[PDB]
Parts: sequence; C-alpha cells; structure tokens
Amino acid sequence: ESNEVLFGIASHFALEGAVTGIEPYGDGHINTTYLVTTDGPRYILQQMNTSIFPDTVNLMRNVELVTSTLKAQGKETLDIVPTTSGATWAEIDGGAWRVYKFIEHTVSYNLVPNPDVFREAGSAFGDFQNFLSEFDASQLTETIAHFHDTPHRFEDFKAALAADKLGRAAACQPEIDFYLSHADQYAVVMDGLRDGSIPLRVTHNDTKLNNILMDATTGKARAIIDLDTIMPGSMLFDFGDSIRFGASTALEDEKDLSKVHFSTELFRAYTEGFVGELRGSITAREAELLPFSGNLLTMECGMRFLADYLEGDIYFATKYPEHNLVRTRTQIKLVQEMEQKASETRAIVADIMEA
Ligand SMILES: CC(=O)N[C@H]1[C@@H](OP(=O)(O)O)O[C@H](CO)[C@@H](O)[C@@H]1O
Repeated sequence: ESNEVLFGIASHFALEGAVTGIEPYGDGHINTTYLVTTDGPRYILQQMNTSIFPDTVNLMRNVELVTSTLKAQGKETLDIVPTTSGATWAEIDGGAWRVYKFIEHTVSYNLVPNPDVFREAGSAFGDFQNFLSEFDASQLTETIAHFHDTPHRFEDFKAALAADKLGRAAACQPEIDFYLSHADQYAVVMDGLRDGSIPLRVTHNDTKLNNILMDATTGKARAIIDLDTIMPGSMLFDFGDSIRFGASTALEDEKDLSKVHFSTELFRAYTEGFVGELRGSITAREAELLPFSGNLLTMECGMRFLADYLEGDIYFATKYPEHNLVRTRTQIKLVQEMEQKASETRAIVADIMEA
C-alpha cells in the first residue's frame, strides 16, 4: 500500500497527533497491520481481510462486545479508536479498516525464551477462558465457519491436493502423505463436541504466543491482542494451538529442521499456568485430551499451510514462494516429536491434575 493511500486512511480516524509515518508491522498472517507514528501517541492500523472475514459488521460487533466488557471490568484490552464520525471501523474504497491504540511498555515473543514466559502465557490464556465463560454462546457469532473443525479442514486439504493447481504436489509427497495418513485422528474433538462429551465453550481460537503482550518491566501479561476469532469452541482449541506455536524450540517458519523440537518442559510450564487457572472447570475428558490437542491443532494448522502452498498461497501472507512449505514442515516435525513424547506429556498433565 502506498503512503499517500495509508495517510489517507489514517485521516478517517480520530487520531490525536499529526501522523509522521505508517509502516507494515508485526507477524499476523491474515490482516494487514501498520504502526502509525505521530508527533504524539502511536496507533495500530489494520486492514481487515474481507475474503476471510466477510461479515465485517458481525466481526466488529464481537470485538466491540469483548473489549467493552473488559473495559467495564477495568481490564486492559484493545482500544478501538473510532472514526471521526464515531464508527468503530471505516469502509474506504472497498477496504475495511480499524485503528487500535498502541499498547505501551510491552514486549512480545515469537519464540519462548524461558519457561516462565510460557507459564505466564498459559496463565493469561487460562484466565481469558474464565472471562469468556461469562458470555452466552449466542452473544458471540462465529466469524469464520468450521474454524477448528479439523475434518472440514481435511476436506479442504484433499480438494487442494487433488486440484494440485500449480503442480506443487510432486515436490512435497512426504508432507502430503503425513496428513493423509493421520486422517483417522482429526475428528476426536469435533466428535466429542457433537455428542456432549466435551463441553462447548466460548474460546479465543488463535492463542499463539505473539497474540499476548507482556509488560516490559513486570513480565506479567498486559493484554490479549487479536480478538477476531473469539467464538464457541473447545478449551482444547486454545490449549493445543498455544502448545503448537509456543512449545516449539523454533520459529513457525524455521528453515532448518534440526532446530525444530517439541519441548516437554515448555509443555509443562504452559500447562501449569493454564490448568492453574482452569482447575475448577476442566473436565476429565478435557484433561485426557490435553496432550493430543497439541497434535491436533499442529496438524490442523500444518495441513492449512500445506493446502495454501498447493493452492498458490491465497490464504496466509508469505515472503517467498516456498514459505508455506517451510511452515508445514516445522508443524510435521513438532507432531513427530509430540507422538514420540506422548507418555511423557500424559504424565505431565496427570501430575499437574493434582493442585
Ligand atoms: C483467521 C485465521 O485463519 N488465523 C490464523 C492465523 O493467525 P494470525 O494471528 O492471523 O496470524 O495464522 C495462524 C498460524 O500462524 C493460524 O493458527 C490461525 O488460525
């Protein structure tokens, strides 16, 4: 996006300083995000991806409900900066744009640097789930259908595979066959939700580590910062996805696979934090599935990366042609180690399930 256009977008919002610069920012794969520097405060400017979130009204209604409820409890959250006409987002030339106050005095991580950071992440996400349980499922309409319905994701994967639109399949048979051969594992959570053996809860659904800001002084979680996929789900979606991103010893798109490991110690630290908040609500079935929810969300996200690769990278932002193939391979490597360490993680959860 050109500067002139971006600065044009910025003039629609009630900013409280003269804009000095607007630059791409952060690692979100879906929305396009910019840091707005002014002669005063800073702001996050985002373009909402309307092919992924077609219902902008419903999405902004959810974000607005979640944020306003958090504000009404004196909890720090994302602060929508309204347009100059007081709307919570602006439609400009076929684009959908919103502005958040920049969250000051924070750090965030793409890679956990020690167990204490990750424990705090589990504590923050566990507590977020407590907060979300105050809502009826009916107040928070799904903003994307079948979002962690892994069998439905596998259907998309299969169709992308059979289409093989770019002829990319030939160079990634091992990765493809990994997802094919695990097909029998995908329905466990959806089946549990459908038959009542796993409770339906309002969940965050994108709980990767870089969606929590930590205070730069105290190290405590300050705010959860990507509220877009809050909707009904399983607690296991939030748990498994955190483990997926944050129990790795390497970046999601690490090119050197020898650096990619699943850390049981990181698994333990997140679990202590997370289960420590949710001890009084976690059911026996949920506890039983905690380790495998890691496998499941890693496989779901990995298959999505691979599907996108095969489709010519139409869903996730990428920085080079193979980026999605590189991403899928870290996910596969992590699942391989999670399988191998399954009894260790079962023991870790059992241990912790004794507060
Ligand atoms: C709406 C959507 O598809 N969000 C994706 C997307 O999250 P972002 O926070 O938008 O980068 O990338 C994640 C993988 O890094 C994936 O886990 C998640 O489901």
